[PDB]
Amino acid sequence: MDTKLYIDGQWVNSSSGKTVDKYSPVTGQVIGRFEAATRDDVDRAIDAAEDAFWAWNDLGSVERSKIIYRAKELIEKNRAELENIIMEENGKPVKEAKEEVDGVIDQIQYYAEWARKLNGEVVEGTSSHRKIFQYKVPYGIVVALTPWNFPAGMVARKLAPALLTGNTVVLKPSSDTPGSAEWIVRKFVEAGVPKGVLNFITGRGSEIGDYIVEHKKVNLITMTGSTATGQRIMQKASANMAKLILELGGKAPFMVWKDADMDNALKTLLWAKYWNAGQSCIAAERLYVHEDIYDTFMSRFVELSRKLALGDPKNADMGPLINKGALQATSEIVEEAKESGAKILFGGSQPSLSGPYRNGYFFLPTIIGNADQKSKIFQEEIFAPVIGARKISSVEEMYDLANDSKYGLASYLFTKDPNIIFEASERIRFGELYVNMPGPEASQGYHTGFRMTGQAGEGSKYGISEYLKLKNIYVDYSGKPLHINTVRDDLF
Amino acid sequence: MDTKLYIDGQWVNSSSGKTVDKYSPVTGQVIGRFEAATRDDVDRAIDAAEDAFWAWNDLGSVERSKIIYRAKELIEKNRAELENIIMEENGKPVKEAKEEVDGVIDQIQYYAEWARKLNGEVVEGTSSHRKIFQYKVPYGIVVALTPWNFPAGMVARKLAPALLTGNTVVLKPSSDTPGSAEWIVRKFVEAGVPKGVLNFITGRGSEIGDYIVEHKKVNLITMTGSTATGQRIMQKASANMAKLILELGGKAPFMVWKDADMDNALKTLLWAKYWNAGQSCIAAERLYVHEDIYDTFMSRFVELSRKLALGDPKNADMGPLINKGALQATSEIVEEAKESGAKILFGGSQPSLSGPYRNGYFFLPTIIGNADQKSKIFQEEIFAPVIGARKISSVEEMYDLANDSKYGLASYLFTKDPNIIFEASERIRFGELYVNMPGPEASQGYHTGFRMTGQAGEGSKYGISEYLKLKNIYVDYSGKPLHINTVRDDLFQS
Amino acid sequence: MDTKLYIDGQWVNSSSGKTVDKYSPVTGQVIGRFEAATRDDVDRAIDAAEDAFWAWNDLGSVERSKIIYRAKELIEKNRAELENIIMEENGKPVKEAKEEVDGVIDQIQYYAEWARKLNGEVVEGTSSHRKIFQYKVPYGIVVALTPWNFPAGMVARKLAPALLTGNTVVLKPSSDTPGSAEWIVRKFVEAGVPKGVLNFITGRGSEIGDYIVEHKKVNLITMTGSTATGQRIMQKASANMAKLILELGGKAPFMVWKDADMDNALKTLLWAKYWNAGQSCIAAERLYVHEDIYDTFMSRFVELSRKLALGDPKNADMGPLINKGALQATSEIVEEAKESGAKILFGGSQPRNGYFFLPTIIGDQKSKIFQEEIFAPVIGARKISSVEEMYDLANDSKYGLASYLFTKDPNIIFEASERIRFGELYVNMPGPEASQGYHTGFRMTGQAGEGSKYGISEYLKLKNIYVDYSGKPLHINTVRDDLF
Amino acid sequence: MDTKLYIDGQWVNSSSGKTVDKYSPVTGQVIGRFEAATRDDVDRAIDAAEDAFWAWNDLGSVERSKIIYRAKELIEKNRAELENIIMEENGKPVKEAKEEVDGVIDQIQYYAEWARKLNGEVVEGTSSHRKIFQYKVPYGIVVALTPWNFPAGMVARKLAPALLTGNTVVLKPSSDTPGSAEWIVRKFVEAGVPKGVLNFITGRGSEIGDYIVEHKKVNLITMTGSTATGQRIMQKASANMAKLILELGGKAPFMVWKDADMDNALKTLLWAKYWNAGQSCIAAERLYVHEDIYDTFMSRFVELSRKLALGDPKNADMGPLINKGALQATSEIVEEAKESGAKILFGGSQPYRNGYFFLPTIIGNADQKSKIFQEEIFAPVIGARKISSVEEMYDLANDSKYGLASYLFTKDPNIIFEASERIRFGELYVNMPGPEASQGYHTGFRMTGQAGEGSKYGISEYLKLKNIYVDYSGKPLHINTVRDDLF
Repeated sequence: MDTKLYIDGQWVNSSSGKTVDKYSPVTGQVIGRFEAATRDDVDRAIDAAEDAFWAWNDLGSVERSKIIYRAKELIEKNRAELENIIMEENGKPVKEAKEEVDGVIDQIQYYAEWARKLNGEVVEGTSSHRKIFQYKVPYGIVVALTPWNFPAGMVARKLAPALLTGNTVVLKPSSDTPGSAEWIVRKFVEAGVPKGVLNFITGRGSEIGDYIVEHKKVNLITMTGSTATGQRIMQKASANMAKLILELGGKAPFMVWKDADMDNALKTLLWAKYWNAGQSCIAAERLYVHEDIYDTFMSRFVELSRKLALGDPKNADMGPLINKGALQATSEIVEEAKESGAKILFGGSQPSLSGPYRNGYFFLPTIIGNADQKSKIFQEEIFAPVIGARKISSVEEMYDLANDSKYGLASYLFTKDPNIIFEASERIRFGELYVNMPGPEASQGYHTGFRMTGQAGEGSKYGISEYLKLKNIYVDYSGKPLHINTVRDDLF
Repeated sequence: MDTKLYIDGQWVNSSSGKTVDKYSPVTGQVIGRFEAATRDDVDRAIDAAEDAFWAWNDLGSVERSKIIYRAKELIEKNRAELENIIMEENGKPVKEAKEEVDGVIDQIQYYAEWARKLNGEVVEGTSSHRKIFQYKVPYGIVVALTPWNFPAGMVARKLAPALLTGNTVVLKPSSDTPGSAEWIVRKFVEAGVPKGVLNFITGRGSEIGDYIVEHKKVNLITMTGSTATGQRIMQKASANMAKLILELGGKAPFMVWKDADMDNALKTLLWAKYWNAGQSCIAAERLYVHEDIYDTFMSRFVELSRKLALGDPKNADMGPLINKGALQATSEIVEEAKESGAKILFGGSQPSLSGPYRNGYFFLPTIIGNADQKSKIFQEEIFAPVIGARKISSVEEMYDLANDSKYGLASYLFTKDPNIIFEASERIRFGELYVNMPGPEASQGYHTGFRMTGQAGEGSKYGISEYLKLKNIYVDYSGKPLHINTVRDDLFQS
Repeated sequence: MDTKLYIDGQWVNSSSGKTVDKYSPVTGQVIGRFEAATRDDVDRAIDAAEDAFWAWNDLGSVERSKIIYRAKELIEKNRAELENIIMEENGKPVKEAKEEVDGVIDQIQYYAEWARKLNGEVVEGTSSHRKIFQYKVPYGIVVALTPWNFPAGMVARKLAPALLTGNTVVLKPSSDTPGSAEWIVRKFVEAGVPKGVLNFITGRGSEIGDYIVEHKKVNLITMTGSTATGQRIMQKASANMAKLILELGGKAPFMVWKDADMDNALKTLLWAKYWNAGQSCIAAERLYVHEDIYDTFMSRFVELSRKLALGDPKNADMGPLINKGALQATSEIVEEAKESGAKILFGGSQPRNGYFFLPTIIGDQKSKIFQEEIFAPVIGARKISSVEEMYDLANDSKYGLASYLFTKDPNIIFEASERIRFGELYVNMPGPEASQGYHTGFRMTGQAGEGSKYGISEYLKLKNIYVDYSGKPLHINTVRDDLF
Repeated sequence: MDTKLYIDGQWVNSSSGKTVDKYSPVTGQVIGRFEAATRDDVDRAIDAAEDAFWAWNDLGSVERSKIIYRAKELIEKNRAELENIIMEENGKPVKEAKEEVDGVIDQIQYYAEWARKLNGEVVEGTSSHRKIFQYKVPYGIVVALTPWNFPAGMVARKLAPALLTGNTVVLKPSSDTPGSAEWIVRKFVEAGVPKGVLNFITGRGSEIGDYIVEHKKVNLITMTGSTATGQRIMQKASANMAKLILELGGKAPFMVWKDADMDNALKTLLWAKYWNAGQSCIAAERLYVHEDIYDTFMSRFVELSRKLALGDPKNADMGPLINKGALQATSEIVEEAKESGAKILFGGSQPYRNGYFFLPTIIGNADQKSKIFQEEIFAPVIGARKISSVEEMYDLANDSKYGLASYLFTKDPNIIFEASERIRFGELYVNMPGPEASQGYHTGFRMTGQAGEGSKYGISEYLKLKNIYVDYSGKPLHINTVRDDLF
């Protein structure tokens, strides 16, 4: 797929004509290309979103929802095409690609269903002949910045609420996964999104990234990705005071109390660690097992991890890392751990793979013992199929080790003690706590976190409302002379 | 008077022993001092807030509300002392000082009434034996940065909801107005706020402001003031991803359609321009009057403006600017307007007063004709008793002119046409529209705005909810083996 | 059309074998029949609803909504048939049949869209290790009782939110309009609503009505119709304490201030009086026109009323009344009005065997024309000269549902929003109500309301779970620690 | 204490002059009179309420809240007077009386705090130049009918939210406890409630009951009491369609799974059965204990019940039944039980001797279908049964016409979360006692009543939502059934 830009109702090339090649993480083969958009291209996209705003707002949420549901229908009817794009660009195992596309469909539906239901308020004024009307209206122009790890799902998650609520949009996907975004945009276009309401820009984040986020006409930035990019966005958005929705991943503690159902905890850990090869904002990143069951738990964890097949999406349990850079950084992480004295219980390198897969970015499930609570393995995001384990003995210690993190997104807890479950619901200072089940998050949840997770959140009533600004209209209908306490009446 | 620090439940001096002078805006003479907190004083204060956090959270909102109500009653009983401090520090007219204290009392009541009413949610899970519990919990440590213009109102606005919701607090007030903040803090102390829950740090923002805002342990910053300081706080808080509540002032258009009630519009404009000498986040900053009535309107407005007395708070209608630098900045603005061809219809200089007032920072009501929509007088916040006026002749034009601003907080409209009122409610892209009435904003309102106004808002259910974080707990209580679509069940079979 | 009963997943006859005729109000002749259900059949319907509850509940709102959405799609695909049923059973003008079916489709969509958004709550407990969880759950078994006037719209109105929220349902439509209701149930069944969840019972309300509403397993009654039947239901429903949702119509004041846009007020009034021949819960029932414009207003209104065509659904602007009794009742109202010295400006008589009545305009505040619901193409008009007088005449009524105000004065508009004590106030526009609105009223209007977040929430019950997770000994003020 | 009527801002006697005596449940002696109001007095009270309405509504919630907070303050200053009235009228033990007075204070506080926070809504209209405004407004005239069992608490519970929300009120307390209601009424008047806003009427249910609930000008009826009275109220309020808030008591199952903490379950059971002599809308009325611990549990339950002291409010653990009719009704309950094959494990009769006291009574081996397990007791009598499965426990619990409170003791988190749906009761107390909190929505299933009280949702039962649809296009309207060419 050679992708193009979509600006002011047309598919076009970059004004510079420059492009960037895309490689399969499965095989290493070059498989596509995208347009490297210029700054003038960004301006034209943002101005098109400005010019389309008032007519799009004025349509009302019901007419907007019809277009969004038509998009969903077109996506569902042609879903195989999107599943194949994900498998090609990301190397996801087939069931992960199908689930992701199921999630695009579920999310678009969920958000469109908010039509005419996100009410404003009427409150008492300062007299019987005054009222305060509180309208909820759109922010205006939304810049959507999507990551590579859930390249279809994150696009649906941001576009759907933004459009429903009456914002116009400029979308820029990750440079590793332009194809899934393009395909979704084209579906909204086919469904009848009007000229300029939805724009699509690809390019080097290092050439246009700051420029998009600091532009004077941008009202809201919705973004998922790395901590360092998020920090940079918040710095640059000081220029326009844009509203920020930022999700920057985490370092989820996976906590197994002594009374855990072992099979359910292990099932959930295979999912939390190895789903999408650990390239998940909610991946298990630190494992804490009660000392009474640590040895059995770890023996089983290692035995199951060894049975995971890596390779082609048609048949594998786990896919590859996204690019050569992720593979290099994962190798460095493993070597730093070994250099600090950690002990590798399984994995710690690339697999030995046959045919075309020998050239993809595969990395083995990797399980570490003997790493300190204070170590990089336990304090810095890995985003790869690597995890360290440690023993725990008390509930208070469990909460502290968990909360001892600059991150604050997801967490997992396995236990049958009700007092721990109800107490952890406040003491575990993470945005999502999964008790005796796996993620992922549901659309009806508010996906957010504490500390370095980011700003605001997504999903639920509160998530979609993040795309609406509340404004106040103070009316006096007494029809009588005003009396103002500090304005002498003696003047009138 | 001399202010001190309140750190971990003690009144203390700065650890360097250094202090900074406070000037009277009425006389221009030194009238007090405050401690210059160090980086190490800030650390102890934030550390005390961290250590008090769990036990303050764990009291619950009802018990926290009882302490906050007590503070309210103590403030009320001794209100006169606060009224005096505001008149002394700010030079506010007596009725403005009393109104501000009224507001402190109303706000603290209103926020405390939210006790056990800010509910979380329970939502359907992905099977019948799954639920998603959404709890609302404090962020943790709140840093509150208050401005000089409503130096008692702004403290109440930030401390009441932060505390009610279970956050611990480090307050740093404006260097122009330490006294009113200290006095409020002391009332909270006397009402029984536990040690560490509330800390009070004074010192120049240029010196410790960056340090406070970027600190690894800060979870939320609530701030009101200038646009530049807001932009800086946002840049620095990129280090900790603090939740930001920032209110950065505005450039409120004042719109008077041809069918307006003249008396009401004029009364409201006197209020909107001259209340607090125009040093208000919602001040009338641009005047748009329909061409049919512009000449009568401007004549009446000039005539009323001349009648306002300046000087002592005991009897003035309008007070001084806060400091020498605000006075200089106001003169520059007027001069840049005059050098640009603008017609001064009234004022445009300091008055001539005798006695101590001669050294105070007074400036006359100043009314300007024929500056462009695109001039600095129409595009840059003034925050002083100065306004330009321009004609209008269509509703569409009125909306476009109003929205032609990097600002977006308050706005004012006088008209009897219902179609303009309901339509402007959407087409005027400002956080507050006052229709046939003055401000100020009410506690039940959500004080906020568009564009450069800032982040989030204050007041209403939604304002107090800015100090709570929503967190989810996904529970599976089927008691049955899990089935996960991407995990093969043959890995768990014999 | 011959209709049957749908009980626990089967289309069946009445166990007595008896049936009841349905007449056309266009031609006056018999055009269909429906089953007269017995007590036995009621009990089987309700027991099947009870038997289906837990599995319906446990499916969750998303899976229930998928079925409801498929229902909407099948209805939409076959909409011509339902439009034809309404024109055949009610005689509605073609444009009104098409409207009603648009609103069936709109309503089912809107209610289905509430899936997984009607949250419960979590509040603080009385200590730090105590919480109070507030779940919203179905009431259980819902009895739905529908009127003849919007015989398809009213079915969609009640089935959609009841089903989305996880209640099971026994529906009994009006004996004037069984066909439209059956056709909708059939579509829900075709969509895959499981056995027992939805049941359909026909039978004269005068014969099995009290038995249904009094039944010991019924947890919620949702009904629209006449005031007398609503009152009766609320008496009978004291047996089970069913939660009631009753919409009983009204006596809408239509107020035209001196500054009104005359054209918009006249266009609107033509809609409000003569839409569905006045057989509407929000019909204009009393006309108040400022003395300054009263004459011109009435002259023009009469001129426009006389231009309405009556007869066949294909050609007419206004259909017949529903049946012979309503024709007789409308005559009785007009005759009584004349016997009280009412001045007829136009009409006041029938215009072959159908139940057509002419638009009728009368030219006294306390008379039966002004204090009793007419539900026919008849209205009286009265002069007003102040705002306060206007509010008090409006509010001088045992009814409290809809109302209409034409004015350009913002002070009247904002003030009337509190002073006009009616559930609905239409300012410078016609009805009907929107689904995002909460259709309700004051005084004799009924109980609860329909539409909006609040309306759909009427079908959900709030329950509390108080949990203590201290894991410590309890200390109870009035229980002595020394006992332990 | 002799009480009077408060009608249109004046204290007055019945227009007939007739009065009714009130008896101590501690001694059986006459201790007060109250006025027997006529149908004409009631019309005067309601007309007063009607005449006071617009001025009360137009004050707004903040100003109303101030009057309500002042009433709370005057109540808290003089709280001993109320505590004593509750001990004299009801005979509660001193700490129950103190408890009830704290709850009066807490509830008045809680409801008044809802000032300017119960917002309406703005929703999108059918075009960009339409909106629908949804105002929350008072119903108007509220008739409050309070029971005798919590005779101060229930008055606070009804008056505070009805008044905060801007309704005017006619209060009619139970003929068994007029004193506490009158005292509270006087404090609201002292605090500044204006003329006609709050009226107070006493008299016989058999003279004025129907008449008060069916009156044409009544908008809302809020009532707590017996199933029978609620049913009658619902019949009679068909004449006016009054919005109803009825709480009609219960038959709370109390369920102890095998893994329960025994001490805490027993403590809570002591509270749930004996608090206010079991004359509680949330009282333990049926006991189900896991077969593994049934014997030890019933054993300790009898040993502990034997020790509860009956008698004088200063020193007793449990006071008397409210009047002689409740006394004879309780005996007839315990006798019907023994005549049907039930075993008395403790108590069964009366234990100052002229008063209406009745001992803790624990009945064994009675059928789940028996009068004891199916009909409200409202007295310190309780029947027990074994259980052995979770599904059984739910089915036994839900096998009742009632649906208010229920109690559960267990450490298995799957029963706790599953019971939260499967126990079809408005209130489920898990490893703790009642009573309900002001933030909870006190309500139930089946014959419990209508609507509910407490929480945001409860105060909102006193507001009616109205809609205003506005078109501000300024342009010609187009209506699908009407011709443009006609103009």
